[PDB]
Amino acid sequence: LSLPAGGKPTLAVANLRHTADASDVVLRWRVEHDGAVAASGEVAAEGSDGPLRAGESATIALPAMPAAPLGETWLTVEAVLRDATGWAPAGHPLGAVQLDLSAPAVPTRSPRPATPLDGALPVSLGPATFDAGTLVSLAGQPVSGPRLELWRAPTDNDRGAGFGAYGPGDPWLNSGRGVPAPSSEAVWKQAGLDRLTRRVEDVAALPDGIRVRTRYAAADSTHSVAVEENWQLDGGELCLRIDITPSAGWNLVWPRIGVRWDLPTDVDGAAWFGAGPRESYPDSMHATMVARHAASLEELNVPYARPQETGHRSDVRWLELDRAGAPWLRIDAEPDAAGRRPGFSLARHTAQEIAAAGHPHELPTPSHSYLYVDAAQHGLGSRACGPDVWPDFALRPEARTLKLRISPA
Amino acid sequence: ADVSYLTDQGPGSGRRVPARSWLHSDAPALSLNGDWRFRLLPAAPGTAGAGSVLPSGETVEGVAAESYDDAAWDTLPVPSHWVMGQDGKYGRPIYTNVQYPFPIDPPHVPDANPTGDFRRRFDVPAQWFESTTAALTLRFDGVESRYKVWVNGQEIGVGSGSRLAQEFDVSDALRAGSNLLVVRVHQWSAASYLEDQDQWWLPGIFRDVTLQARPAGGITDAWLRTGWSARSGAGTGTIDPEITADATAFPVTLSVPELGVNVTWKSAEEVAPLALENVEPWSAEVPRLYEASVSSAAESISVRLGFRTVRIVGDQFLVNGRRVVFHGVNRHETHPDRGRVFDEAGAREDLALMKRFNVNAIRTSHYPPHPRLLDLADEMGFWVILECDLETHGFEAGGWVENPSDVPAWRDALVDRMERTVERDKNHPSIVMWSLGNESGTGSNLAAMAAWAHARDSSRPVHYEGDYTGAYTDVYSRMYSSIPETDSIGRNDSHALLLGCDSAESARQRTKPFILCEYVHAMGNGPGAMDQYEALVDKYPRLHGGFVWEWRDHGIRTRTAEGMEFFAYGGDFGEVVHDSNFVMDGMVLSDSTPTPGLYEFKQIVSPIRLGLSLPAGGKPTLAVANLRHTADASDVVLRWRVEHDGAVAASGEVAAEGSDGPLRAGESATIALPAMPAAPLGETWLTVEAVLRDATGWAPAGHPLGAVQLDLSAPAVPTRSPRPATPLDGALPVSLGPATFDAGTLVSLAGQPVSGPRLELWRAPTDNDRGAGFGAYGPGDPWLNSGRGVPAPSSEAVWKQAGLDRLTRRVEDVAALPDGIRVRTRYAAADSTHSVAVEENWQLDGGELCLRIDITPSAGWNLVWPRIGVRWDLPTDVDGAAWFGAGPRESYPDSMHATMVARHAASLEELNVPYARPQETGHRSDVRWLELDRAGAPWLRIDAEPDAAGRRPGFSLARHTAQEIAAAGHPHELPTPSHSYLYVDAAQHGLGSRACGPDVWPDFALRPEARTLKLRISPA
Amino acid sequence: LPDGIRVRTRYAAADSTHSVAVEENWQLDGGELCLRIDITPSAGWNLVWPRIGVRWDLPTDVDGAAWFGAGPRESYPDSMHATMVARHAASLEELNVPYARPQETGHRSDVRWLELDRAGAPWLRIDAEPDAAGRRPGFSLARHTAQEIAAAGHPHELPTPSHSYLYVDAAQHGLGSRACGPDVWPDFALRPEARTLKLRISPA
Ligand SMILES: [Cl-]
Ligand SMILES: [Cl-]
Ligand SMILES: [Mg+2]
Ligand code: NA
Ligand code: NA
Repeated sequence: LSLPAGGKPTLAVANLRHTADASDVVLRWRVEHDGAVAASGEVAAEGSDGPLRAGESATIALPAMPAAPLGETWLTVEAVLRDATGWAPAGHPLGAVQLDLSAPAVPTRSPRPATPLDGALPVSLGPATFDAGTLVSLAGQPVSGPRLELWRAPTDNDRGAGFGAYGPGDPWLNSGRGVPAPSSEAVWKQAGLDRLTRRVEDVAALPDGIRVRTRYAAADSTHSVAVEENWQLDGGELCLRIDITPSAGWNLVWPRIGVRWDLPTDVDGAAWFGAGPRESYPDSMHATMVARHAASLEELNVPYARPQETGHRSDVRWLELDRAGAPWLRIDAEPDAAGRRPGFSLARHTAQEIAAAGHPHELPTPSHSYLYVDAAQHGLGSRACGPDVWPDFALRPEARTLKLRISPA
Repeated sequence: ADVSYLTDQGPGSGRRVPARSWLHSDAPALSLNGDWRFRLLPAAPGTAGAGSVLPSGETVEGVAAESYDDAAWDTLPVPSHWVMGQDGKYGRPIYTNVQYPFPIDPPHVPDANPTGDFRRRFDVPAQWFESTTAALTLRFDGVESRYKVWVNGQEIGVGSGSRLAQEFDVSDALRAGSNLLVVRVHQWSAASYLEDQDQWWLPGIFRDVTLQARPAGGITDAWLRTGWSARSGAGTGTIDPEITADATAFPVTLSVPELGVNVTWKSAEEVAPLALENVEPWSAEVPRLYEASVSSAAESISVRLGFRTVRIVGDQFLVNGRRVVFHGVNRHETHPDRGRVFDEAGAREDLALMKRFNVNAIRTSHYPPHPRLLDLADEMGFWVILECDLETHGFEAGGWVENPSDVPAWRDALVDRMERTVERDKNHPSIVMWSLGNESGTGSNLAAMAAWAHARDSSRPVHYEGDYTGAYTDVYSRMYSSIPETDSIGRNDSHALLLGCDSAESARQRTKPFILCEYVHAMGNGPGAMDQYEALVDKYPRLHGGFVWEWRDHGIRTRTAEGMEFFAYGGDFGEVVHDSNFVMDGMVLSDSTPTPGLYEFKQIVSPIRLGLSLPAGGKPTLAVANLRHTADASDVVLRWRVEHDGAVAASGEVAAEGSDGPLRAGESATIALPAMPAAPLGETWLTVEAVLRDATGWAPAGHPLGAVQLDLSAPAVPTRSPRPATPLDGALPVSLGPATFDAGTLVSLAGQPVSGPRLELWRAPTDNDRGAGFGAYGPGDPWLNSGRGVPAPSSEAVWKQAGLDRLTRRVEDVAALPDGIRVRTRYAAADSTHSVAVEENWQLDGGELCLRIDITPSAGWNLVWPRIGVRWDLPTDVDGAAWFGAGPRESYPDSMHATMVARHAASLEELNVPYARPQETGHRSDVRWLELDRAGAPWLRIDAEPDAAGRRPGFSLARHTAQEIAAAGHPHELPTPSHSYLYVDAAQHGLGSRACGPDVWPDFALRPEARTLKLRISPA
Repeated sequence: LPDGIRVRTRYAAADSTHSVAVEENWQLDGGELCLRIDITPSAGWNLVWPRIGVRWDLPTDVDGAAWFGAGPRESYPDSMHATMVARHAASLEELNVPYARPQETGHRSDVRWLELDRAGAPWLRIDAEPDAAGRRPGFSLARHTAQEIAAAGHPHELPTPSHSYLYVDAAQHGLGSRACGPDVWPDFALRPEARTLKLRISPA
């Protein structure tokens, strides 16, 4: 899909089949405004002489689709089978593509950075309650956090060491076999990434807010990550900026950069606008659409035979957490200076507990639900048997900012 | 008395006022500039190693007291540096590049710590104490380094951040009538660790000291954040105002008369964004400003609005929706008499000179300039990278251990520096990037500066070249990356590792816009490669150009013990540690003379790119491309001329037009010029220049932007050389036309005593010839090892080891020819097994004196040669030359773009460039003929024939040998001339930039070869 | 201090991260002036050191010395065989060798005590106590500093003297023959170490 300067949305179609023409296929399109269908239709897959032949390409101009003045406008086109076969229903999708047609972004105006004040800390800020600067509840429910996390429950590929690692050299050298190296899990454990400790440097009032500065580091390590939270009320909304600024020494792939919130166990589902419906990671984004999505815990997370990282939803505009069936908390996320959006995961156990379990049935009975809001996740690759994560999708140490607005749903 | 303030790592102390803009306000104000009472102490009072620094009976901070008697004290101008303009009375400047001039022991500084006490009386109007005034503010725009302030004996506070503004609240200390201000300034402090810029160390109160009376219900700060997007017609402007003021200030009115805006806000809550139709955008090419004011009943602020929007989209740096290519320079305030003290008239002229050489951007290396400079950049049109005052480069050698950038004790200080940088200058449209500082490694504190800037100002990206892995910056910035590495950065099919990065970090840096924050190091004779870097920018959209290091030489005017004036550099002031002439690394000399390297820059970065060709049977065809960011080419005229052996035969003008009127930015066109038939004899050259039709604030009408030539000459007629002759027995000739010989030795030419020719391989080494940072390019494929070369000594080291500066001449034989003479000689250094054979065949051929010189090296020579040429020793009254060839300025194999083939003429002072350290200069290339003059009167002509390969020689004329020049550290150290020396060079080595940057690119490097000169010599 | 003074100083070159801490304890003990100097280098020093000592700046009329220790001529760790322990005396001219190129010369080793004279008249006496390892200091008396000497190509290029300089060295580097031959044999080469000087200073 493309939008030629001055034109209409233009659909390129290539029939990549070996023999069959595209007569069994119909192309269905929809335009959605913030996830809701505003217009839709369907076109036949035709070439220069009837149905698009095996090995033939064509282009089709679709109807004009003016951008909605506010919010986001997305075009999706899906190739589907017209008729049922012995193995699929009529309307079975073969594959899809999207085109962002959104009107120019209206950035939210963030609160000005504020000088800390002497004096008492606020007890409540909108839906948040604090005890001596420690978050204790959000929107009527007990909640702890945010807590920096770098650890993720290692994937099978994070545990692999057959192929070499791509980090240390040009990946095009050595026949693309990488540089002999320990597994990612081995280096992460050796760095103590699974056992970071939190130390409070200082807590201070802001005008209509609170600033908390913390420093995270593993026992027996010289490396650290400073974290600063600025909670501010801005026009009745609770704004939270979190700046994460690592020390200089860090020289390994990081599994993730995010913060964890500890929630009641009855927080059991989420809705979001962003990539979905399933989990996605930097080198695994093709089967995603930007739309409105919703899932319970069991739909969010894949029950892989060995418990590991699962369930990350990328490129999130907003999420809404459901509790005992009903909407409870809304988090809006603003893109950072580089236009990057965070992701989230919702889990019944911490990444440390998951990493410890050999099978799902070996996990303890849950005491919390955990929300991870991730600025970044490492790619997946296939190093259990095959190439490491391709360098473009590999996470190395970096400073990140999360810009959140938190409200009762 | 507590002197812990001297080593404190915090931002400063006392009655500090929150950082805000430098604003043009009508609030009552007065300047405290003038001649203050001053004394210099050798140490900081009250420190452990300063037990008896003060006069008997004076207490550590007694100087502050209103009762203190300073009647006998000298006075010192404020603003100034105490080490400048005083004949050394209070010490001298100290130059270091990277090394700190004190032990690396943070936060401690030496006991020998020049400390200046300043005392000033001044009057404050009684009116300033009326209820119409809410507060009284004392402002320091610049003090090096840390200082403590007392007013009427009360301690007010301590400042840090030498090039950053600091305001203090003196409301409670001042009185109506006469007041006292005392400032104690230390040269060294904990702040000096944060200020290791490559420049002179210059203590003192070097920017303005002022008082302002803050109006009750005034506006403390405003930020009129502007934006622009394209429409039909002019386009749409936006203002997103931020007003910092008390509730009593409202109503506040924003007025922009030209745009018809007059908006009154009745409370803080009404202050809101506005969109304005028919707004012309601001850019460096077209710096359109709109006058505006923001006022309450009590105070009016005048702003000039430039509407422009900066956006990064993937790897593109856009302003107003179009990619910006930076043709910039690194600049800081510099003056041989005044140091870093600002002078508006001088600054305007400086920026005008930049514009005349096609500079469109300035990086403020490596701290904010005087705030007034930014008004000039807004008005004259430069893209600006405004850089915070931070450089900890000296921590590198010890592996960055204790680097303030990653030490928590310094964090508050570093973030405060960024806050003061951003707040002062946030209103200026010329600023399109904030920079965190320079060469300070990496660390959590640098990332915290970036996080603060991002939180405060989303309108401008964050630049910092020490962020090699791209952990917290929005652009990828490098300094002196080679051509191979820069190519690797710009291209989309390379996963090669970049400096300091693993493969993932290298990939992420390639996702951002790229700039060279420093490149083509301009020190001495050079740089080469500017064309190679520009060709990468042409080729790869990710590459956005760069900033030359640097604009000006920083020479300090001083006198020898005998009273001879000169520009001093590092070490000339008796420094213990110093970095010599590395402070002399500008495109412009200390007296403001543009060097040949600046003319080369100008041509290469011309906004109107010209090409010439002659299609078979067609007419001369001119290709024209408008490479500008926004402006069409209506201001430009294309002037052509054809010259027959240098003399104009025909000329004309052509408009730069595209498909629809004037050639638009980004548009290309071709135009057939008139037919220009070749002269049947001699050479015919077409020159086309792009010139400004009309005058600007900074240039006259007809100011050239760039040029191109095309050779249209008739096929060459090769001259008939005398047949090689067999030598005869018997008497040598004495007289061969204009030459006279004594027993085969030349003694005169055309009535004047002359010696020669003498083979010469030595040249007086350029600063680049003396560099050894990057490796040399000879021993390997230059595209390997990221273009970093092979580690190796400097060219000068290998030349001296080989004895190239001390070749000896041995005559093998001398023989008569029929109407001539043959001389065979052999050249070699003492203790060397290598040699060069030289044969001279002088022959009269139809009454013309022909000289063929064949230079045939032995086999074992394995190093670069500086030159291959012959030297002639002439009378000192030989003092000018005319030639037909490349000119009018010196040129070298990797620096030929700003030359034209034509007839040129120059005296000795015009021929040779007075570089701060004497070195190779003055070579004129591609010479057809040269004529030497004796005080304007033509004396000797030499015609040169091209060799078998079509190569033409060049020449230089000098007052001293290459050997004497090489031995002199400054021009004034050269002896009184006893000869003029003509060097006729078959070859010269290229320039490169190895003093800091790549070696000479291999295509332009001189390696041992045999060469022939074919000359005809006649009286002129 | 009770009947004394303690001075703590730190020595380091510009642009260096290394340093040497020095503590002086001056204490009157039974009418005698005792001075203990403890020299304690930082960790990273990784090169041979020329000497470890202290310099005193004196009037130019201090122009001779008597001592009890090794003599009568200069001696260094790898050049001790022609010394005898005895009472010796020398003028400046007899103390220092005029080598064609001015360099280190004049070090007297294994000193129990030294007396400085002004025109033959004894002025100052310094007694040195052996350190914990039994090591004794040495001394040199010079008309110029080691820096000034290093800078001069010939004796006649030195400036008119403005002081006499006494160096009391805990250690000197050996001599070897590296201008053409083996380096100093390791047994005699000086590497960074902490040293103490224990002195008693009196009028002679
Ligand atoms: Cl913890
Ligand atoms: Cl000779
Ligand atoms: Mg130059
Ligand atoms: Na410096
Ligand atoms: Na420099």
